[PDB]
Amino acid sequence: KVKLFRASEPILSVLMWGVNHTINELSNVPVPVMLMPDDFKAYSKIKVDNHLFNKENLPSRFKFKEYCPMVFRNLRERFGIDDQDYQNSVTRSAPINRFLTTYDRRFVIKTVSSEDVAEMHNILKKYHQFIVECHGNTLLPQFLGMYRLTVDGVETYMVVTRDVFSHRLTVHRKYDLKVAREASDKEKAKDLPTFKDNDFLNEGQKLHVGEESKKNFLEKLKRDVEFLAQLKIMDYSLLVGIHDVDRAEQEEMEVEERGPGEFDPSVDVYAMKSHESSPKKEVYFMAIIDILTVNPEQYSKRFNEFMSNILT
Amino acid sequence: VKLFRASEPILSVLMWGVNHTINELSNVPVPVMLMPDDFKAYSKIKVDNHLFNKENLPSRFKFKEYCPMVFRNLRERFGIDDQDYQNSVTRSAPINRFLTTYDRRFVIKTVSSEDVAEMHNILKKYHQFIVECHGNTLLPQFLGMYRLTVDGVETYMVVTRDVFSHRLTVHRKYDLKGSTVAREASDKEKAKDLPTFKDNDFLNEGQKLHVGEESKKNFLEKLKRDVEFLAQLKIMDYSLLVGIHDVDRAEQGPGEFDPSVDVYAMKSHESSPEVYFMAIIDILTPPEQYSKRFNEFMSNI
Ligand SMILES: O=c1[nH]c(=O)c2ncn([C@@H]3O[C@H](COP(=O)(O)OP(=O)(O)OP(=O)(O)O)[C@@H](O)[C@H]3O)c2[nH]1
Ligand SMILES: O=c1[nH]c(=O)c2ncn([C@@H]3O[C@H](COP(=O)(O)OP(=O)(O)O)[C@@H](O)[C@H]3O)c2[nH]1
Repeated sequence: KVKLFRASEPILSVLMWGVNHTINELSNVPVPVMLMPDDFKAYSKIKVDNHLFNKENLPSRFKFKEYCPMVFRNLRERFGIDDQDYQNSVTRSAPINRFLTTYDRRFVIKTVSSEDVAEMHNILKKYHQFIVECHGNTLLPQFLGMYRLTVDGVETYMVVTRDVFSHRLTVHRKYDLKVAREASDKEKAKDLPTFKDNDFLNEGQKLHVGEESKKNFLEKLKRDVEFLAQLKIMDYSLLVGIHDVDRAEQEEMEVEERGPGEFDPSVDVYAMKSHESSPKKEVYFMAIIDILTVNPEQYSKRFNEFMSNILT
Repeated sequence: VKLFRASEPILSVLMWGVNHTINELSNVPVPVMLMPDDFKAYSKIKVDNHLFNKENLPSRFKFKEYCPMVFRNLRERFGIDDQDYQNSVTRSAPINRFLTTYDRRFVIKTVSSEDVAEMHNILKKYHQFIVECHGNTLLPQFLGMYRLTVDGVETYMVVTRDVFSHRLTVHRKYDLKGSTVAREASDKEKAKDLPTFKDNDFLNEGQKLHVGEESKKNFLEKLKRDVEFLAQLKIMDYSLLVGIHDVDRAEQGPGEFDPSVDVYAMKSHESSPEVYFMAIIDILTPPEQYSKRFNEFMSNI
């Protein structure tokens, strides 16, 4: 039953320890009827300074700060994430990959800059109200916690979201969509390339979701970009991922020698099946990302029209 | 949900800290042996949170546990499960600075730093003695030691197994020394509800003349081992605390107790008019002179 907090790096061990600690601490903190404004200004800091004790996996000295833990706890609730689920993805085994995901591919941990944290703060109340109003039906990143680790005297900022891709359905092509932007010829020769806009126009792929999925999605995307424009935020993106079900079968067969295209929308929340009339049987994952940074209203309109183009 | 609701804020931190350290420990494997560094180790944490969980806890405080591996092993060697210990400390605020846990099972005493340094000086030989006697001993049973810091004021504590029962109320109390010096109960101390009478007050009574047959011998052998060890460790000024329970007074099961829980407890011999509790106390202050005098006095009664 023992959490060893064994990782490859001490920052991952402290990360796992700190999530375990905060989730447990928070569990002794009652759930409030409503958030008060202090919850948006609060934090929890703890400093561990041990001696000749529990050195095997943790550093002997470190610090863990969790931002606005009441807000992020409520957000976890608003997103249908059980905190004990959350901690166990983080702590049952060391996350992997600064970009990290939890061992079970269910959550993403991105290290961020202090300015990112401050931006997160300036927006958090409007974000929480948006999350209330759209019941969590959104394409924006879904924030579950924000943390400052301190280890070796280096402070480290990290923000947790839901991974936009499925934890079960493997992703076969990736795109990051937002002037002419192309993926590096070096990146174009990587294993899973994060292909860009120009590469998509030259490939001319198109996602086939069928009117009903199309409509759900476009309505939430219009609301989201209007909301972002409202906070004067730019440089965000739409991450899109393709899972070709036939290939998933083939690769599972290769595995064998040495449901399919079914997924849980409760769990894989950005995911959509292809229209029943589709050429290839495919599953798509689509979300807005990178929301922590020539007009925001102009960019709103440009982004929205482009993303409106990519569907059927 | 543990609120850590207490009578005083330091009690809230005490409950928080025992809870925290024990949970932390549950994730530390139990080692084939204690190593020397465990007797020199400690765990310190500083909590400084802001607009958060302030309702019953302080926003800033610190908690140090001394030699937690050794003390965990002592809890085990004394047959205390950490989760029982944790629940006694944390399920409800302790009570009465001298404390017992809400359930009267464990004793929490504030101590001085000098006492703490003495404790460290003795811990290895003490632990080894507790090993050798399988825990069959009359000495105090140390279960944990901690330094609280709150508003910047540090506070030391040592937790032991309580001598009195968590169920049966105690009807007379005495604190015995055996000095050649004369120690009597204060007319002011005699003016408390449960007087801690000394030797002189105990000599004049017939229910105070205790009665026991075969158990007396093995009890005396264990008292001898303890006092010989203390004389050996250069400890003086220690005491024997004792309690009497007249079951008739309780009526006005009865006289039933679990010896697995109330370990210092003894039934009266059939040649009796009661149930008695007896242990050694005050042992953190550094002759064999005192050892022999003390042991001889306790040998007769
Ligand atoms: O708009 C905000 N509302 C807030 O409520 C808030 N709380 C923290 N921050 C940001 O925190 C980051 C560095 O960490 P921080 O300065 O908070 O650490 P700190 O206070 O312990 O000091 P030090 O340990 O680095 O010496 C910086 O981006 C601070 O602007 C906030 N920004
Ligand atoms: O929620 C998510 N689940 C994921 O699985 C995932 N995978 C990538 N991303 C984002 O894509 C960009 C990195 O692309 P990159 O080119 O590999 O890195 P960089 O741009 O620094 O060179 C950044 O926005 C990453 O946060 C993901 N977000």
